[PDB]
Amino acid sequence: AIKCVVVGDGAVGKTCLLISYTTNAFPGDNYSANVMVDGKPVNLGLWDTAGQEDYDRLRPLSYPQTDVFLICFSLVSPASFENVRAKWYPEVRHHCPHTPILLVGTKLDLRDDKDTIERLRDKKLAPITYPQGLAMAREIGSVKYLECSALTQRGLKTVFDEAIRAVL
Ligand SMILES: Nc1nc2c(ncn2[C@@H]2O[C@H](COP(=O)(O)OP(=O)(O)O)[C@@H](O)[C@H]2O)c(=O)[nH]1
Ligand SMILES: Nc1nc2c(ncn2[C@@H]2O[C@H](COP(=O)(O)OP(=O)(O)O)[C@@H](O)[C@H]2O)c(=O)[nH]1
Ligand SMILES: Nc1nc2c(ncn2[C@@H]2O[C@H](COP(=O)(O)OP(=O)(O)O)[C@@H](O)[C@H]2O)c(=O)[nH]1
Ligand SMILES: Nc1nc2c(ncn2[C@@H]2O[C@H](COP(=O)(O)OP(=O)(O)O)[C@@H](O)[C@H]2O)c(=O)[nH]1
Ligand SMILES: Nc1nc2c(ncn2[C@@H]2O[C@H](COP(=O)(O)OP(=O)(O)O)[C@@H](O)[C@H]2O)c(=O)[nH]1
Ligand SMILES: [Ca+2]
Ligand SMILES: [Ca+2]
Ligand SMILES: [Ca+2]
Ligand SMILES: [Ca+2]
Ligand SMILES: [Ca+2]
Ligand SMILES: [Mg+2]
Ligand SMILES: [Mg+2]
Repeated sequence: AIKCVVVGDGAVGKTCLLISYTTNAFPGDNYSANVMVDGKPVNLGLWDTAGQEDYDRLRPLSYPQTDVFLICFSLVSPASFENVRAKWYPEVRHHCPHTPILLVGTKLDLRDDKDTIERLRDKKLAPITYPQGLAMAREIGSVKYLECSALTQRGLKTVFDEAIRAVL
């Protein structure tokens, strides 16, 4: 059994990431994947979390016995990205000083969307680029930086393959 916990700001796509991986369906708790690893079936337990401020005292109770964290931010929310540094990495790493952390950029499908880009440009903002995410990942000492889209499933299998590889 491997326990994986997904953390990050509200609305970055954590729930959709988990449901899309485990069910292969995109939505309109804790979940269960089986993965083969070198011809050995392995159970992967995926724990969703509430990223909101009003869960700040309760959320860390989910952290004990975690084998790997995914810190999620949305590739089209620069604020969710800044909070990796300002909130997420400092909380998880302090509470869990040795657990591997993967950094995952979500909503990869929106990064080249014209209207998402234009709405962002209105507030002097821009989607997060791969180089930017990679730099964040190295700064916080993440095992790996990965980008994905729960919606299209691009990159999604790799996220959980790499989560398991970090553990094993
Ligand atoms: N375009 C796109 N939208 C997504 C994706 N994942 C989640 N969303 C949307 O982002 C919003 C927040 O998703 P959710 O999984 O509930 O985020 P959570 O609050 O972090 O659990 C919802 O409207 C989802 O439909 C994705 O990969 N691509
Ligand atoms: N960076 C970080 N510091 C924290 C967190 N939670 C508590 N602290 C701080 O750690 C320091 C010592 O906390 P204390 O309860 O005495 O000791 P601890 O329980 O062994 O961590 C205080 O400054 C706390 O505010 C966290 O999630 N991240
Ligand atoms: N190893 C380690 N674990 C910590 C630390 N602070 C919190 N934890 C973990 O978080 C749990 C709750 O401890 P608590 O004192 O409420 O955390 P605080 O917010 O850092 O003061 C502990 O039982 C540990 O599992 C720390 O400084 N080192
Ligand atoms: N990899 C690694 N894991 C550790 C270490 N110390 C404790 N752990 C594990 O980290 C998790 C949290 O344990 P905790 O007592 O909070 O950490 P500690 O203060 O570093 O001993 C547990 O699963 C421990 O077995 C360490 O030095 N290295
Ligand atoms: N190694 C690397 N991968 C990237 C870079 N930019 C995007 N990707 C990844 O390659 C895949 C396609 O990303 P995308 O932004 O669509 O690249 P594009 O099709 O050339 O525009 C995704 O899995 C991304 O995570 C980059 O600069 N370096
Ligand atoms: Ca502490
Ligand atoms: Ca704390
Ligand atoms: Ca330690
Ligand atoms: Ca110590
Ligand atoms: Ca200790
Ligand atoms: Mg959710
Ligand atoms: Mg301490």
